[PDB]
Amino acid sequence: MLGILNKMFDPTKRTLNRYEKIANDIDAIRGDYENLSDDALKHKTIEFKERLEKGATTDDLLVEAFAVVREASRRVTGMFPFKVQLMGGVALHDGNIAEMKTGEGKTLTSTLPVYLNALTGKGVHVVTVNEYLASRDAEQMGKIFEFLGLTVGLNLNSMSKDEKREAYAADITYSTNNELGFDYLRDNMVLYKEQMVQRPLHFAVIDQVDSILIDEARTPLIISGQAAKSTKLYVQANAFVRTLKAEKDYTYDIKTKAVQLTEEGMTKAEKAFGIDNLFDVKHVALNHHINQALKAHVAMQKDVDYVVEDGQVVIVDSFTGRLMKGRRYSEGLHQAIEAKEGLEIQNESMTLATITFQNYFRMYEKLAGMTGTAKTEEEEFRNIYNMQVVTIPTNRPVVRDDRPDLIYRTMEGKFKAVAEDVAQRYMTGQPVLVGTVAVETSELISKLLKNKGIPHQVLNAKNHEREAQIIEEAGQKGAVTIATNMAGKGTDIKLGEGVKELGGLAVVGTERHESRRIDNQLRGRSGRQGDPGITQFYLSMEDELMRRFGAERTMAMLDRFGMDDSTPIQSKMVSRAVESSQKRVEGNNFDSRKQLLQYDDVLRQQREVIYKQRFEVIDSENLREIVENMIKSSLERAIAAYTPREELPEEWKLDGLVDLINTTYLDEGALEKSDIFGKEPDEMLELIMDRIITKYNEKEEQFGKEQMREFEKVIVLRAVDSKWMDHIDAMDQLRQGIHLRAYAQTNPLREYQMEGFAMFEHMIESIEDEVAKFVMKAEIENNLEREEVVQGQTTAHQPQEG
Amino acid sequence: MLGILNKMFDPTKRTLNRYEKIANDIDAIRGDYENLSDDALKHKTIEFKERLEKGATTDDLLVEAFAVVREASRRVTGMFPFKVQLMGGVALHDGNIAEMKTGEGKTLTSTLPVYLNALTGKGVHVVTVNEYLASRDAEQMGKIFEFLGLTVGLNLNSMSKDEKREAYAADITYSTNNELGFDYLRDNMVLYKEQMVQRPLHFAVIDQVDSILIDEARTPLIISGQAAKSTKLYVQANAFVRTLKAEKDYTYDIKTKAVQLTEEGMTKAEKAFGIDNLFDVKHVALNHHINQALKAHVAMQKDVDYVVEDGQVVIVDSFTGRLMKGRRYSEGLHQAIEAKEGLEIQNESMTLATITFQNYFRMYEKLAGMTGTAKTEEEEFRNIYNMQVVTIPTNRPVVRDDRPDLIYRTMEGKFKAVAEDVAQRYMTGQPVLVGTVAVETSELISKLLKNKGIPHQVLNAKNHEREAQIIEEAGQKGAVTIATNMAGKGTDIKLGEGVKELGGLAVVGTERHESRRIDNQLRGRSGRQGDPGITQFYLSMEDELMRRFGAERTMAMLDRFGMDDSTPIQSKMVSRAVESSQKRVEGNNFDSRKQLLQYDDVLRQQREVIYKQRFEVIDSENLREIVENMIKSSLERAIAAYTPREELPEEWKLDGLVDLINTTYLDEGALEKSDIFGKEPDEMLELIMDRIITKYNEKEEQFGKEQMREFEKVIVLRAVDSKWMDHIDAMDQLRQGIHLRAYAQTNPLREYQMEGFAMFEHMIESIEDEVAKFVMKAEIENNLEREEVVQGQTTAHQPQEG
Repeated sequence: MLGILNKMFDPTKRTLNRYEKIANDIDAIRGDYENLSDDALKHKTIEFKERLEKGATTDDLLVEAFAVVREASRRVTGMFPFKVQLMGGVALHDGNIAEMKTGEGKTLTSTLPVYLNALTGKGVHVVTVNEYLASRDAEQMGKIFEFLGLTVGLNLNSMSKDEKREAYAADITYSTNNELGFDYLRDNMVLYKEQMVQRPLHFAVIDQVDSILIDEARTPLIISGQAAKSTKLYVQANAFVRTLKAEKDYTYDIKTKAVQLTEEGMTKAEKAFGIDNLFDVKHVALNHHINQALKAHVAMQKDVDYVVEDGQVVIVDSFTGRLMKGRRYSEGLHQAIEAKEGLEIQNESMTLATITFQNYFRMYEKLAGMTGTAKTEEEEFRNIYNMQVVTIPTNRPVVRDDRPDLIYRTMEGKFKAVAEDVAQRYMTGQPVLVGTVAVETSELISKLLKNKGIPHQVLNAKNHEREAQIIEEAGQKGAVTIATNMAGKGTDIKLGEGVKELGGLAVVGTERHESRRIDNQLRGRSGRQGDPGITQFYLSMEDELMRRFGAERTMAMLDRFGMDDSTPIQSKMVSRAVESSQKRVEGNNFDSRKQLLQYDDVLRQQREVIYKQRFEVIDSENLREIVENMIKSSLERAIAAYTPREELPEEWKLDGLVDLINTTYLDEGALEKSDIFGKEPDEMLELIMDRIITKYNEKEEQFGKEQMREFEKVIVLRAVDSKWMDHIDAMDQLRQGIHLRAYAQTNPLREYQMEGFAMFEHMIESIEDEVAKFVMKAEIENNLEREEVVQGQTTAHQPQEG
Repeated sequence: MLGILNKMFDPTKRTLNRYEKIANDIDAIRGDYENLSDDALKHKTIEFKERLEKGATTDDLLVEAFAVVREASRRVTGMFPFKVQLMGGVALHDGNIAEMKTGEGKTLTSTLPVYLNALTGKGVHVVTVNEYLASRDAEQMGKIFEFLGLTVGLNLNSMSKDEKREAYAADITYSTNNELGFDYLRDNMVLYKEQMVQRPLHFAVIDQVDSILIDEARTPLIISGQAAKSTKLYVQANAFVRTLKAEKDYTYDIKTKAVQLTEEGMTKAEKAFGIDNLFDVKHVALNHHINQALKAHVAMQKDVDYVVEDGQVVIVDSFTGRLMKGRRYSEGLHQAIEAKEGLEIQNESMTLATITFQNYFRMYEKLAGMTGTAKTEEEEFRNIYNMQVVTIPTNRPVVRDDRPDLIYRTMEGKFKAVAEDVAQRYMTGQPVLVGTVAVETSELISKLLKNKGIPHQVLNAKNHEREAQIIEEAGQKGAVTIATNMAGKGTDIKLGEGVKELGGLAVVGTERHESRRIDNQLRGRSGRQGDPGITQFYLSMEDELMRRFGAERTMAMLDRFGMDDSTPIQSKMVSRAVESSQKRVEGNNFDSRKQLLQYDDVLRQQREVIYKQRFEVIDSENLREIVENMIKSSLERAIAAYTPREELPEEWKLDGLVDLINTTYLDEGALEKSDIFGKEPDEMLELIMDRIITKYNEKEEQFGKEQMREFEKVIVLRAVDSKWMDHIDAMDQLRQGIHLRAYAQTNPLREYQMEGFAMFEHMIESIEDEVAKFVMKAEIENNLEREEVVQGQTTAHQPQEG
């Protein structure tokens, strides 16, 4: 860049300099390690770890650390990293995207920053697209890591949960984006801490950042699980409840509770052939379903809270009664209603846990990535992952010839030209590589070759292994390979025998894909390390690409000017029109994803509280403090309900409140009216709470001292998991359900936030309350064992784009 | 907060602790400065500056620095900052928003962090809403700053550009948001560096951050200037050009240039009674208008580049000829076209420079703010200005009584109740404060009092001075003040004589404004420092607030249930419905602004290059390097045009190119064909460029050695200003013009970016080219003096929200 406009490349210029300087300092001390014993070298790692355990930091040991690795690699592999490669690693160490054109040795370069970061033993995941690339890579680069004395673990979805913990224990872990992700998810559904495979997320080096952070990040990671046909239960509950309907079946107003601690119910409910008094392993399922049936009958009313329709039981916004979108009542209350209205009780598969690759890779303490095509989306990376794509120089100047797109009028008449180009180069002995975007493309162009008499090999994505070795031999003399959508990406083709004299590897594009990155990856599959090559792109006016840009007015001026006569056309202005459009597509996609995150950022805020909070229980010793805090919190909300905003100071329905505390937290007639006569609301809390401690000390004294510590963990876990899971599916219902009925001035996202959080607060209070009750009014039976709220099989999948 | 949900206030909890600790350390050493001589204390500043000039940093000297100020204030003002106030300052020093309820002494607190940051003498602006608050503040707090030995300057729009430089030279500068902003703008329109009032932006302490960063930031700062009826010029140009139309009037194709360096034109153009050969002070105006008229005739065609309509001359997107929105041809080319088509030649007022308060206050190296209501928009602050609102504790626990809104059916029947409340408290001797949102409110409620016989004072925003002193006496016995939209905000009312016994200051809300912050500011105007008070809000079903939420379905259930009988109503669920709606309004506003910035962020990127680049010329000594780089850059683009993408290697229209170089950069017949016969395109550059140096050394040798250094600065300045100004107005045309015709999948913002940048590149190349020419083919005349491209009067204003 020359002229005023050059100032743009200024921020990325000062950076590339530091890295160029550093690359020299690393090359300076190349003598200190050049002539040394393998053991003395390996012992360098220990010196580094020690210095780090003392003041030193990663940056301090950067030049030296890089030196060691640069050398170590020469010994293990016949390769000694170039200044550019050293520059790349630093970039990566900085937390940026290091864009380095294919054939620059990205893989090896990845070891410099991975090594330096793996010294504190905090861990370093090196994510990749498929299982194969990760295996291969960890096997070859592992040698350099291990040699210098580092543990390198591999992670696959085949590996038992045990085999995993192992790989995540390693100094450096290789894996795929999908695996890493699901593990995170499954790790938060764990019952006992030791079931978790992952360690705290440290540093992530994403190889092929675009494919991973951008492409495969268009949809979220979903873990679901259908219902075990639990329809027969809801009906029963609905039926029974209709029986006993006596005033001796409490349901105070201000509380909005349908308490059933009375004998008339406590006993008659057991007459439904239950395992009798056993109110623990049975107090969950049956009791949970019976309270909802009781609430759906005594609290909810056919035409004041919900609206029954030929579809389902739709809710109604209290203020200005508006029909709720894809909203539902939590904890199966929606079910109790459908049963009460006899309407179809919808039993579907729920979404247990979810997260976006965006919010996922953002958890790591530091992130970084490498790829060939990164500038195209440069604006997004910096946006979502606060990473600046640093365009790393090339070892040798490029000499590959990039020819201007050749336009064609007829689609089929286009491919007939492509087949020719391929054919004529084949005879010269030049290795050709035609890339396509669709299967029919590689298919129909393959038959053109079979009828023309030219040997070739199709590259449909069936098995990464096979393609890998087939691509390598794509630079030989009679080489003619038809690649579809970057078949074996990651493996660069090295020019065959003296193929350089015969020109070079000439790549042929049968059409340009939406994102430039894609046809740029194809384009760069030639000319690695100054090699000679030519890149040709064939475009016809019939390409779906054209028809989506609205190029009809240009199609006319083309035919209206007997232009379609001149078969090949190289219109500079039409090529720009094409790219200018790809940019539009890329922009929209960037929106879809930018939107996706925004919606998940609502869940993220929530997951943060639940996941962190859950973890505490799973990994705790004295759960009392946590529990008590949940009990006292549940209590206050109760005290606050019977003592509203100064509504007649000492003239509150005090008599009714004490009735509730005796039916919820403390036993019957344990709290006398006089106890709460002439005391502020705050006063009351400390007061009746101190009576909870009494019944608590007794609960822990009458029962086992430490078996109680388990009672707490079992209850709180089940409480949390019960709700959270129902909430997540509910949040997923809401997110897509809103898209239907909505016209208000406020955007849909605002609603999702406001309604979503409000739903969250309900679950928190419901958890706090459920948690408190069981602790105070439930007894231990046959055995106390944490149970999995998830029933049946679980599925780990990611939605296809749509 | 109690229970699981408490974990949310965790991030803001660890922060408030550091600040509580620090506040103690600052209180620890209160003895070191307690008993000391004024001089010894003042000498502390010097010790600090010295320590800073050596290793020490602001954080290091924080506890000590705060100590000094805390003490210094006690001496100057009878006040000694509380721990909370010390905590606030630290927050501010951190770069956060310190939210501290009215009456917490925000002003004084502002000195702790302002002082500490003003030690390196880099400057510190303390922005405020109006001129008065800034004066007052700088006068009272200045004393503490000056005392400790610091220069405190005030900035007003009345102050001459000279008086300004002074205020911005000060150690600490007080000012208003609007002033600061315009100064920045005007500072970049400066001809000679020394005309600039501002210094590099350092630290900004925004008092009333919400009002400034959020409220008054709903629109941009615009500086415009209409045209001096320069219509008679365009017509003439259009007319003349039609005359000479001989092939001896060059206009090559590939170049797309309408060069008029031939004698047939060079002379006949002068026959239009020009000041003759004078091609310098005249070579700008007349020549610029004549080339556009020549281009609008030889390059543009009635129905292939533009479309003439009863409106104007609309452009047409080349590929798939689409009618351009509010786009226009730059450099008055659009004019040459309207003249050529005789169509109305639109002469309007242009927008010279613009910026958003968002992008403005983001320039400062560090930013921070203080206010009472900040949590409401907490999500936005962190978003746009990366600031976390830290909710600072109160010196004393609050005891003000916040009563639930009282709902009314009839609007007028509501106010009749308000007047009563006001009246009954007046008799008791309690000072009342009724706030309104509209003038008619305070108006009509004022007559209710005049007819009832109660003394009061209206507070329409006429003069900040007056209201200030009227508000102070709003806490006395027979005090009854009617405030409208926070009249004298910034001035807290101190309870009158023993007024505390008579209850306290009871504030009355005649309606709740859209944003809660607003009715929260009103609400907090009572109870400062544990004072006793009551806050009452009156809402009626007729309030415009209700009618915009769609509360009709609730209006019915209210009347359909003979509810309107019970005049006052305190529905907990209806109050929530109200706030839940205010939140919606606030969300939308947050969008309008979030959108505003996004559009300006396109300009920001551009301003960055031009402004920075311009500044270089204004403040440079050896402009050659800059110029040459602009000439060589302009040259390359030319060489690249005649030598397209490998289109017949040595078979380029070489003969025509040399013709252009001789008509643009070098003189006639200076470059021979043989010179460019068998040389790569890169080869050519270095080649014909070396001949530019020759004619350059000669231009600088034949003419003055250093008067040339002025020739460069004059030309480049005029070149830059010519275009930039036209571009800015063009960008402003485009931004609002797009909103009309647009349906494509891509959002409007994407278009603005893509088209906007493309427009930018044109101006850069046009500048680079214009700059190069004049330097090589223009001569010095009567005098060489930088001229202001701006003609007539200039206006500095900000659009009202709409």
